[PDB]
Amino acid sequence: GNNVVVLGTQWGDEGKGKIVDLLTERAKYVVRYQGGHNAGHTLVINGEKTVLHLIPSGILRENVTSIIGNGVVLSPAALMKEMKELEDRGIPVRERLLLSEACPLILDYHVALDNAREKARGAKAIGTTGRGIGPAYEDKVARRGLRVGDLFDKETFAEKLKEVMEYHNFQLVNYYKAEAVDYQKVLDDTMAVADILTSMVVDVSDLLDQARQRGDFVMFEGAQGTLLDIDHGTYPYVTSSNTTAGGVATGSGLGPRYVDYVLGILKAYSTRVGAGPFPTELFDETGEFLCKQGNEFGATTGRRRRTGWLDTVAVRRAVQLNSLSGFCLTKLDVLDGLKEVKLCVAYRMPDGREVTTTPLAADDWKGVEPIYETMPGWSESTFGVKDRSGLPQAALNYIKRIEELTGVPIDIISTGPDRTETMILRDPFDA
Amino acid sequence: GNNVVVLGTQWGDEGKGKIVDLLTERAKYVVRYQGGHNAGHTLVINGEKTVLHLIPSGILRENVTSIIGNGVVLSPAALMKEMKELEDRGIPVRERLLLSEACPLILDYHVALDNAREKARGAKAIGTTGRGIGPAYEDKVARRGLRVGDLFDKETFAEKLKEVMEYHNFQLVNYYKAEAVDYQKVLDDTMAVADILTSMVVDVSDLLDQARQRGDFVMFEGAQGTLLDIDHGTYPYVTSSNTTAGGVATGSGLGPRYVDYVLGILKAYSTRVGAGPFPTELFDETGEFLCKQGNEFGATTGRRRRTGWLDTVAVRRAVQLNSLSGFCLTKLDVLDGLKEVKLCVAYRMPDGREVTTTPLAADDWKGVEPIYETMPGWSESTFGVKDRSGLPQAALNYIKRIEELTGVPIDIISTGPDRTETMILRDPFDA
Ligand SMILES: Nc1nc2c(ncn2[C@@H]2O[C@H](COP(=O)(O)OP(=O)(O)O)[C@@H](O)[C@H]2O)c(=O)[nH]1
Ligand SMILES: Nc1nc2c(ncn2[C@@H]2O[C@H](COP(=O)(O)OP(=O)(O)O)[C@@H](O)[C@H]2O)c(=O)[nH]1
Ligand SMILES: O=P(O)(O)OC[C@H]1O[C@@H](n2cnc3c(OP(=O)(O)O)ncnc32)[C@H](O)[C@@H]1O
Ligand SMILES: O=P(O)(O)OC[C@H]1O[C@@H](n2cnc3c(OP(=O)(O)O)ncnc32)[C@H](O)[C@@H]1O
Ligand SMILES: O=CN(O)CC(=O)O
Ligand SMILES: O=CN(O)CC(=O)O
Ligand SMILES: [Mg+2]
Ligand SMILES: [Mg+2]
Repeated sequence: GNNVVVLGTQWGDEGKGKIVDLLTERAKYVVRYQGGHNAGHTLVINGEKTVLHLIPSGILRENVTSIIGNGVVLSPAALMKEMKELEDRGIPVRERLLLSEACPLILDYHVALDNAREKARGAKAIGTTGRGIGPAYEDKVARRGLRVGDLFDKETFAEKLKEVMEYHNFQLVNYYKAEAVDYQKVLDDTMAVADILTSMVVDVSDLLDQARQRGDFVMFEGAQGTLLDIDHGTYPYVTSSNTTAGGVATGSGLGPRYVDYVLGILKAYSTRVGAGPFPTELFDETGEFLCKQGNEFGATTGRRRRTGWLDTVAVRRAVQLNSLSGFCLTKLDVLDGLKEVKLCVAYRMPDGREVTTTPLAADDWKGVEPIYETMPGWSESTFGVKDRSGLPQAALNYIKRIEELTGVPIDIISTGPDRTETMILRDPFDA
Repeated sequence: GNNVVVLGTQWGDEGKGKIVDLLTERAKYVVRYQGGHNAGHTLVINGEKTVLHLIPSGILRENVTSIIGNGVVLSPAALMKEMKELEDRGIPVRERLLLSEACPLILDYHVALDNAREKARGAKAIGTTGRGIGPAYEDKVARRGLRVGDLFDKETFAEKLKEVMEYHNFQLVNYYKAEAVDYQKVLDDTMAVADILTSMVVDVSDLLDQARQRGDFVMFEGAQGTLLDIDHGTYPYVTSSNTTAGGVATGSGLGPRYVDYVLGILKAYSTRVGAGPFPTELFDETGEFLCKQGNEFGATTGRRRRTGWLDTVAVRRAVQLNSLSGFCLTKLDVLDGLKEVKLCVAYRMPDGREVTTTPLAADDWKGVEPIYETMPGWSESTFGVKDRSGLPQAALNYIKRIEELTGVPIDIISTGPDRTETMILRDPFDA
């Protein structure tokens, strides 16, 4: 399919940055359509590591045009910080990156508010990444936020910037008894970068309509994961954007009917960073082994990630929400050596019922229990394996089992961090 | 196609409630996926008028199951008010209506805030419908809002309700120097209706996944119109939800790939209620004639609607944003008698350029001018006409012209308020 979507089927960090970089060798565009710099996408090329946050993952490929679509809440400070770092490394970001004039802007008061609210919640804090994501969306939705378009006229921008900060500053000093955010530092920092930021603007929806018609290959790069979806996630322990496939259109302007293939990034074991329900969570040698073996540490905040077994019930909700076409099994090399592995196949509900669909809101997951199928692990190494033949039967069986339980083929398998330690059984672009 | 979407291609009020009711004769479900009770959908059956706001438009058809999906911000007060009215008229709402536990709740403080903010803006007020839509979305996105799910445990709901109102009450009395909203009246009014509201809950995304697989016919009913889309609309003179086709999935849980046909409701002349750019706006006998002949008055606030010529440039943006399959021409009978009619074919940009794509943010539409094609009107009456043969050539030519300029067939034509005063040239469900 020409229009390929690559998103996280779990709670983020499944390995989307790596697969996006891999698959784009044939792409004209890579588009980010939600989240902001809360995302941490690790790319490893010949052992050279790269972590992207706001810049899309096709930025290393000279042939790809990277696009930050309207759904992304854009932090000028973060954009600029990352642009400089990548430029120093011989990556001409300004030449490859384009951005939507409809993207809301994340500014410092957004971080003050995020922080503020996060303190206010006390023990019931969301565990947000401390970037100002939430607040920037609230503002968006509220129709008081600023967007890349507002920079088109500096005078009015200061006018508009002055009101909003005034507004947010009253709440911060008077309500959270917080320190105020300086209107003048924000105006200055921004104006320092406007012209560069402004030069990368393009009518993204019109560009994609044109790309669609030329039959160009387009790749949409998700951020976060299905269960963090503001609507369908474990509310309120979620992110503020729709991380599910439906956010592709709203977040870029491409008619929903132009989504040809939806690749679900599936990790092989589960992880979460932030608070929130997590049925298959492991608090023992084995989960400890998972974190350690998979080096599960937040690529954005550095926080240690919670690990658990693969939850096929949770995953089955992603299949339906995202109309998955196929899965990409990531980090199988991490399950290497375990005597046995297991899959959550159903949930024991606190009232006694055995169920196979997941609760919606966080509160409703409260006392849910997992029913697991236990399978043989494997001692042979699968690390770097580029062929299934190189995969031990137990691995193949596990693979087969995930397919059986979900009804979606696993079209790609990832056996390591490096771009090339992958098996493409079926390339989404082909069909 | 089994999954049919019916949305507004302009600024709302194109005639969606009527077409939804018409087309559902063959549907199993009708799903609302965004907006709340800001919508005003008029149905006319044998001359009996019905105006829906929050209840979907398939509620009059005994065979259809009406669903309020997660994207809709749900007002218990409005639901209950409308349920009672429809019940008194022999319509057993509780038997036909289902709703998502993931829908945020609109409560009185949401109206106080909407009002508050609307006053704060002064002359630059959005012209919001005075229902608490904006605030309920802000809360949603902020992760502090309440949802149908929170009513599942009354104790914690009061706990949760108490914090939020406290929060909103500080801002209202201290910042807007507004009157506070009484926590106890809100808790009581709500608890009075919880049990009824609660009984209509169902896992909407799972239901649609199951419906999809059974091949059942599903109709998604949009609210508002394309140019009011929070992202792609004339920001900030927009509504707070994505009114574009991409909001179907995020707002219901159906994978985006299951959208088979997207019907664009197209009015034949343009209207807007609320502030915001409007290039083809008419301030003369003819616009006056349009309002009067089309009885263009807000079906929700009663406000007079602004009228203008059909804007093919604006419409062409809806075609791409929504991946339209076909159009439904509505209110052609209203253009009857005019000596001549006209279509905006391009925009003269304030810097001299002739352009055919629309600006994004409101500020950018500021000095845009329309280039029109002027066409022969017609004296013959098209009112109630059920066949094209009954349409005069000038009408047919106009029709043909809209197709030529947009590239999308007009699959249905509406010649009046009543369900039956319509021509279905191509039924979306068939293909
Ligand atoms: N061992 C192993 N590490 C992988 C594999 N695929 C990706 N990684 C690493 O696993 C982590 C994925 O985390 P992150 O980069 O935050 O995920 P993203 O947000 O989905 O891009 C990164 O450290 C990747 O380098 C794999 O197949 N095996
Ligand atoms: N004259 C005429 N009125 C129509 C036609 N179709 C619908 N209407 C009326 O036009 C108005 C459409 O407004 P509204 O109900 O708010 O639109 P909706 O929000 O799209 O459902 C209503 O008063 C309808 O009764 C038509 O073909 N001709
Ligand atoms: O307001 P927010 O900052 O968005 O936080 C809300 C919640 O969502 C989590 N979170 C945010 N970004 C995440 C990410 O990005 P990638 O997978 O794209 O690398 N991966 C995993 N979890 C992520 C936070 O940990 C928190 O629980
Ligand atoms: O916060 P809001 O109350 O949503 O207002 C924001 C803006 O959007 C407009 N508006 C809201 N609902 C509308 C509607 O519903 P239907 O077409 O479905 O019948 N039709 C037309 N315009 C509508 C308001 O007039 C205002 O400019
Ligand atoms: O890659 C994303 N992270 O794991 C999220 C974070 O750092 O919190
Ligand atoms: O039918 C919807 N209206 O025209 C909106 C309003 O009443 O403001
Ligand atoms: Mg990550
Ligand atoms: Mg209406």
